[PDB]
Amino acid sequence: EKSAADQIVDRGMRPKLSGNTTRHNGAPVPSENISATAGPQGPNVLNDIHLIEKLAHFNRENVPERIPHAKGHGAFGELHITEDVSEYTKADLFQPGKVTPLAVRFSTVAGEQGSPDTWRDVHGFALRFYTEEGNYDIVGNNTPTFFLRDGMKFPDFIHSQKRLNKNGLRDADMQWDFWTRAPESAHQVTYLMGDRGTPKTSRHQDGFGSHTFQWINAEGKPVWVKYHFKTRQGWDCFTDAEAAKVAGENADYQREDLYNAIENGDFPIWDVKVQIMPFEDAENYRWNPFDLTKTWSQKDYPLIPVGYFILNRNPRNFFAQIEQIALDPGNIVPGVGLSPDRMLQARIFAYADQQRYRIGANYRDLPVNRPINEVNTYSREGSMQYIFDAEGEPSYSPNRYDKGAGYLDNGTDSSSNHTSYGQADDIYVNPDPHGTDLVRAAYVKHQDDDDFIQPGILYREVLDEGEKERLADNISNAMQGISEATEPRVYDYWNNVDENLGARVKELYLQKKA
Amino acid sequence: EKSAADQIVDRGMRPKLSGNTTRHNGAPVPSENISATAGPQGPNVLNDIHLIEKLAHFNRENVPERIPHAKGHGAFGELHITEDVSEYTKADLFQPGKVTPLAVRFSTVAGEQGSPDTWRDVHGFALRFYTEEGNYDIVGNNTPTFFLRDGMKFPDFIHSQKRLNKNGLRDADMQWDFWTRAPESAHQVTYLMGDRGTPKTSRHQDGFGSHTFQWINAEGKPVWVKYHFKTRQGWDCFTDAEAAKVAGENADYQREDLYNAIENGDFPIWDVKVQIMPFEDAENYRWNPFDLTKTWSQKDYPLIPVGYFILNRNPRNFFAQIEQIALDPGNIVPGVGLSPDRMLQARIFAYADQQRYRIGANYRDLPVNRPINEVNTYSREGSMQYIFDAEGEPSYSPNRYDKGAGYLDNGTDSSSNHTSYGQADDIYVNPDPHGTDLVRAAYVKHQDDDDFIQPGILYREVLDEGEKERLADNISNAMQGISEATEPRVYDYWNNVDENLGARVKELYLQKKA
Amino acid sequence: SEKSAADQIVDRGMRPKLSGNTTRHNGAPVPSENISATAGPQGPNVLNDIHLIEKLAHFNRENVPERIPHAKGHGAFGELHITEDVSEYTKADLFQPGKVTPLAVRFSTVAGEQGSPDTWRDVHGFALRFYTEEGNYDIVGNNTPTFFLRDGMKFPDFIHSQKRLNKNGLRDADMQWDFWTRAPESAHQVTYLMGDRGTPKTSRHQDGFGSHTFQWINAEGKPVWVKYHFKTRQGWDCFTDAEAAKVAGENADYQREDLYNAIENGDFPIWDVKVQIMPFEDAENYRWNPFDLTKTWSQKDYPLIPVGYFILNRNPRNFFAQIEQIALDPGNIVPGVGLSPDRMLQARIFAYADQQRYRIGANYRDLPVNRPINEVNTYSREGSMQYIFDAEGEPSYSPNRYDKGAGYLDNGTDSSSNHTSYGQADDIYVNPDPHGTDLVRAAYVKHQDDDDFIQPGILYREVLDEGEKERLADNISNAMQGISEATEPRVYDYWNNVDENLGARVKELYLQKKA
Ligand SMILES: NC(=O)C1=CN([C@@H]2O[C@H](COP(=O)(O)OP(=O)(O)OC[C@H]3O[C@@H](n4cnc5c(N)ncnc54)[C@H](OP(=O)(O)O)[C@@H]3O)[C@@H](O)[C@H]2O)C=CC1
Ligand SMILES: NC(=O)C1=CN([C@@H]2O[C@H](COP(=O)(O)OP(=O)(O)OC[C@H]3O[C@@H](n4cnc5c(N)ncnc54)[C@H](OP(=O)(O)O)[C@@H]3O)[C@@H](O)[C@H]2O)C=CC1
Ligand SMILES: NC(=O)C1=CN([C@@H]2O[C@H](COP(=O)(O)OP(=O)(O)OC[C@H]3O[C@@H](n4cnc5c(N)ncnc54)[C@H](OP(=O)(O)O)[C@@H]3O)[C@@H](O)[C@H]2O)C=CC1
Ligand code: HEM
Ligand code: HEM
Ligand code: HEM
Ligand SMILES: [Cl-]
Ligand SMILES: [Cl-]
Repeated sequence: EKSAADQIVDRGMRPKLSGNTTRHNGAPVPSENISATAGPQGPNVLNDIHLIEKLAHFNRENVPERIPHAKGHGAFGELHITEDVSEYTKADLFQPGKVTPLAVRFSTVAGEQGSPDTWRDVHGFALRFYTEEGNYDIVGNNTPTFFLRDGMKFPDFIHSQKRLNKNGLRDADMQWDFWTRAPESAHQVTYLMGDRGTPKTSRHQDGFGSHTFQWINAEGKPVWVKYHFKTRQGWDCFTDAEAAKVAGENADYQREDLYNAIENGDFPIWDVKVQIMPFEDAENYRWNPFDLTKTWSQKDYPLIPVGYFILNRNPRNFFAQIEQIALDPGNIVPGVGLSPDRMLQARIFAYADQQRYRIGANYRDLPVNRPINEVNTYSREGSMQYIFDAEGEPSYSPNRYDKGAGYLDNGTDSSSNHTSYGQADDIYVNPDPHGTDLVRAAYVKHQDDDDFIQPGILYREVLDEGEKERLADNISNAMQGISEATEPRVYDYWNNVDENLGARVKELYLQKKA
Repeated sequence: EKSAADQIVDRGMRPKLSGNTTRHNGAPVPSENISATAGPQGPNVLNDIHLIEKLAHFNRENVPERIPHAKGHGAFGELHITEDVSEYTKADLFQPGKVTPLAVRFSTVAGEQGSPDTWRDVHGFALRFYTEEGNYDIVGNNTPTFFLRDGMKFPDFIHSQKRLNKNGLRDADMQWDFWTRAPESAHQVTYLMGDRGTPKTSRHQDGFGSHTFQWINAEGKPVWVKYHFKTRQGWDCFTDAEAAKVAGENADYQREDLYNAIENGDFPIWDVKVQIMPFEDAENYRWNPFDLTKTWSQKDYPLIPVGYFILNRNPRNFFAQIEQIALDPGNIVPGVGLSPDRMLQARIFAYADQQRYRIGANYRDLPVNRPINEVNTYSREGSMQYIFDAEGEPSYSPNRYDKGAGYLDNGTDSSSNHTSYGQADDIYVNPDPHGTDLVRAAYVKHQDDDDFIQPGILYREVLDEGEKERLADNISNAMQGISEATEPRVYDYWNNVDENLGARVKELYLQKKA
Repeated sequence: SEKSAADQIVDRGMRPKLSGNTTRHNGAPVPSENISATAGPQGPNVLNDIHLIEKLAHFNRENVPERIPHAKGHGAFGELHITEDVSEYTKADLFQPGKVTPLAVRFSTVAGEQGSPDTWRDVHGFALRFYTEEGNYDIVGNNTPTFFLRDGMKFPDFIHSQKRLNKNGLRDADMQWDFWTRAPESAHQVTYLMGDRGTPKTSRHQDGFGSHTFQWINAEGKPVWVKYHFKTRQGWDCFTDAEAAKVAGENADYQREDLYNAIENGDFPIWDVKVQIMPFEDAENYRWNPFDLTKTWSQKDYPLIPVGYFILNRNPRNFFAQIEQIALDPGNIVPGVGLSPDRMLQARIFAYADQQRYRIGANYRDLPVNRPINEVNTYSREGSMQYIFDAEGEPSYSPNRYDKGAGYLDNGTDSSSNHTSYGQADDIYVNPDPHGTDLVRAAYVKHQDDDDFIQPGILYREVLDEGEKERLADNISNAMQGISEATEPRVYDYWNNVDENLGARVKELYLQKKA
């Protein structure tokens, strides 16, 4: 409470009503209890209008769930800026003193809508900031990295984490068959199989933008950034056995936790920080700075504070404001840009594409998805158009009226006669493409770029002995059910991360198997 | 290793393919691994055609799940008739020696896709018989009764069993607030709260049609019937604690069990039996024979054997044949009719209505939904029309061609000139309607009709002391979370079933409270 | 009437002829198609007349979103026959010597909706599918060698300006000309459109063109740039503005009916397939930007080279199922064919399948008319109305330990990590110099004679005969009726910039008719 988000979360909400019910045309309902028949023991009549309306709308309550990240929950709150980063970005929401309303949705990845919150899985950490220059979404995860570096492979990964086509069962052999044949997965798989694969709540986990993004300042100068959201509640994790116990006791443990916390005034807080890499330092970093499977060392690029955000408002209506929210990494704003991360670039297409289907063509007009400023667009019509332009405004640009065109355009013509605008920094200021042809090529290879060195460093230099052993324990548990064919491939995969981890994984797996 | 269902389940299946993949136009795919960029570090190009197609179709994999009964699984098999019931029904599939292909889907009711199979719940038990006179579906449950006697109340019950609007949580206070204020629920709630609320598998439970239906013989003579599907595997139930434990360990426990049992050759079997009430017996029965909340005593109307069915074929593709199956109690055939059960009459509208939305206008044309005989219909067009009529056939009747009209019609005119056909026995031969006006009325009151006698009979005359105790223990567990306002309502509700059950419920409830 | 190579395709999905009585969609017999069930003869209609509700509910769902644009159209099926040897230029299977390939075609107008006249003045779509052994190859062309714009960003602006005002649902001359004069790149196509060819009499009496520059690649990987021309053996034959408007009223489906009748009568329409072929190394030196859709290649510089012909010899069996639901897409390319740096073309490669996913459904590729003759081997799955599914238990992901496979550049067993590179994506196109290394918003590379007006001026001054030149001015001044006073001088200047004599005659005729 009480709360900069109130202007957003109150949108679309009816006043409280009493007395009797009405049909959807507003006329009084005679009964919610008894349907009309032709004689007490006679047949139901076709023209019990309320009955049919009630049943027919009930029949249409469900919509396609997200793929992936179907199971989730969220809240609203406030972003507060506490440091001055104007030398790096001109983005309005990050300027000194700014307070911006936010929405957040937390989620798992693989499971469907009814599935337990505490299955071992990556957790989504997706933020919307309702800024004065548009909705800026940072659609992140509770991990600084991810399983892949090319969006072409994303549907393969997600099918491998979901259900077999023949019987609708999730499958260990399929999961490890994919992971070990796509060894770029090694970094994120090591993270996933550790303690953090099973955080207790949504409040007790960090969030990350994961990808490298770009910040552009008022002079048009760019820097590369990575977002970190550090939990003030601290990381707190279940064991593998505890996470499964909780799954059976309360499939909605984390959903209920976050709701309860906010209701109790126990508002969770994250500190907003960035790693900042100078534009010209990208090519010489020991790892490729645009490879999603590579984190930037915090020794090389320490966390730099920006502000914090707080979750202080539960949704008014879960379906309307959480299920229907359309969080999209393509929702960037002036002062923020993308990068040559191929995963990120695929995502920039993919989210709005699914949302057009899952919600509908006009999903942007729903209360939770509208920005605080008016949208000035030539888009029109489409299913369920609630909002429409002022009477008689033009439908095309360039036109002879006032509605306007792009800020690069003159508003009066098509920019013919060989007009050029130059570098598209609003997308991003690009580094060298390293070629002039359309190609299918590897990422530029940096000195320490391979699939295994980073999880190896995590194991050897970061984890304590308890974490190392639990990791081997979790892995060997997650291997139960794989085929004889897959066993040696998995042994080798873990040996590539680290030989001691590999040995312990194999030892524990064989102990546990019959 | 063959099944009568082989003809059905092979419909729509591709041959095994190898080599390289193709785009959906059939052109070869260059890579499933790397996307095309403008330079190795350049931006992703818009025209990686395969990339966009792969992502866009991935984005559209999900469809609305069923409401209710979202979480389910199934198989295919054979119905075998071993008795002669031709005196009672002319239905082709029920004639002596008939062997009919079948499909079945089992499910829970309240939870979404991915919710655990072993949540306490009713379990769906929905059969399709691919008969020579059309698909006959018996969309039943693992209970002989149900929670309500009027379809007007059905969406209220289902919302109460799903999630609160504000926070997406299922809620004990909500569930009990509804049940106690709709005391007609008492019979089914007593059944649900016992051992049978947690069957171990889909094989270890009976199925029932629940509703009274009608059978009509070759002479047009009607009798009232109830369907019973008696498991040869026998009832086998988890305790409340065991069912929760399984939910956390394997959310798909029953799905996996049925698949494995069939794959292993352990084909589950049910004996098909009916209760048969003479048409003239209906008005005289001690209970209203059309009240879904009332079972017919098996001492008054014993089970009469018809035959058995066996499940001997797993689906080829789970989504295509199970998620997309459209089971519908309105799928009746000659020899079978409905009844003045208002729940049944609402369902006859409701299923196809949801299926037109959930699947699409042309859902009937999907492989699993087509009958074995050709469909002769004047319906046309609609989204995704795969199947169309012979070239140039007429789109309207009556017409000057050969396509035809209804079997009561002459095929050449509109049946004007005050043509009449008489009683619609294909719907059902109706009993006395007990009035001539459109009304909202009670069911005709029979001698022993109330909301509490039958679950009371179950408790006092059927359950053993161990069943009675676990019942109270289950109920008192399910009460955890109710408000103080709701507490005495729940006490009264159980006292009304049996005062000893009620007192034991309260005792355990207070012990556990906190 | 005997047969077509396309018979395999058009018979897919068709029921046998049925008689006797109707059935519900579960297959059970229908009692009546004439009388519904009531509780007593004068009593209320009962809910459980199952057939009544099913019949009404399916009726209620017959309509689907029409195409935007090109809503009004019709088509046929036929055969492509190769009669020359172009193997030196392309390896595309359907273009090899002696090949006979089944085809579909859809013709259309552009702006009007489904009920609108075939003979409103408009571009006509000329959209072909070839069901080749290496996939469906679609050439989604028009009856003009050029088009109104050179950047896809402007396409929705053009199409809204050709459709209806938001306030009142009326089409509007002022809006059309306000857009065209503010987007002068449109001058070439507007000149073509406002001439005789804006009103061809039938679908049979017009040429077709691919319009865009595409690429051909041969068996050795060498590319050439190409433009497709489909030259009508029936000959161009056009209405005057007045005749076309009269026919629009007399028979809104004049062209749909003509094509159906012609094929039923055995008068199978034929087009000769030809290409212009520009050597890859010629591109930078051509007097016009060879990738700018608003620029044609002179046939004096690049003469038509013959490839073969195609013939339409089969009417659809069912119009909705096979024509309304056809999903023609320029992104349906096959080996031996590539794209080009034409920005309109590149936008289209995204746009069509996107609209088809919506207007038909996620699984539109599986409908009979959209399936290729070869089996599709894909990891795509599920989605609404999935009819076809993979063999039992096949994997849903690659790389996998099974045999389903992966891309032809992949090894089928791993993810191509360890810094694997495949090189130039020639299956998209062998690209020319990009002329920059940054993401930019820039003009096309400017060639010697590139502007918005020289080509229609050439058409007017060097190609059109005196009657065509006069009918052009007359047609233009008719289409101008309704423009605002503010719009008048813009249109005067526009036509002046094409040709000062044309502009003078347009203004003269316009003022005479005003008013
Ligand atoms: N650089 C980054 O953006 C991050 C990297 N990592 C992993 O740590 C390795 C070292 O990175 P670097 O920043 O150079 O070294 P640092 O020592 O500076 O950082 C180590 C990071 O690992 C986190 N961590 C601690 N325990 C676990 C665990 N059980 N599972 C997963 N993460 C844990 C730490 O969180 P805390 O400080 O609270 O203990 C800290 O953020 C990398 O290889 C990467 O795999 C992990 C998080 C962020
Ligand atoms: N009449 C019916 O179609 C059914 C009735 N019932 C319940 O039994 C009561 C008496 O019916 P009536 O047929 O006259 O008496 P019966 O004694 O003839 O039948 C009692 C029925 O209850 C079943 N039953 C046994 N234990 C349980 C339990 N733990 N939970 C639910 N059902 C159980 C029996 O199955 P079994 O033979 O395996 O012991 C049997 O089918 C009714 O009030 C009703 O609640 C239950 C199922 C069917
Ligand atoms: N180059 C091309 O791909 C085409 C160009 N044009 C137009 O012709 C101009 C000259 O091109 P170029 O190839 O150098 O000259 P060419 O003399 O070699 O060909 C001129 C083309 O214009 C066609 N034409 C004739 N009358 C009309 C008319 N009423 N409306 C539209 N087109 C007509 C001709 O068709 P026909 O031989 O049957 O008389 C011929 O194809 C261009 O500026 C362009 O506007 C038109 C069609 C194709
Ligand atoms: C190329 C790789 C990826 C693609 C194509 C992709 C695509 C998608 C799509 C289409 C959705 C559903 C969106 C919706 O329907 O509203 C989704 C959900 C989501 N994705 Fe990804 N994703 C990718 C990788 C990632 C990465 C790397 C992250 C984090 C850094 C991420 C985080 C999320 C989150 C948090 C959600 C749920 C958002 C919400 O809570 O509503 N994804 N993804
Ligand atoms: C008026 C009361 C009821 C109404 C309006 C109703 C409506 C529905 C609807 C609309 C569906 C989804 C169907 C689909 O989308 O394919 C459904 C599912 C189902 N219902 Fe009911 N229902 C009612 C009561 C009952 C009763 C009394 C039974 C058992 C006798 C039952 C058994 C089932 C089963 C088994 C399913 C899932 C079928 C499957 O596995 O696909 N329902 N119900
Ligand atoms: C950037 C420019 C353009 C875009 C974005 C575009 C987009 C579209 C779209 C989305 C459709 C609907 C397709 C469907 O729903 O099946 C369509 C129809 C069509 N377009 Fe375009 N178009 C463009 C320019 C052109 C050009 C230059 C041509 C010809 C060379 C063309 C020829 C056609 C034809 C013939 C149809 C109808 C196809 C049929 O008969 O089904 N369009 N266009
Ligand atoms: Cl609908
Ligand atoms: Cl869509």
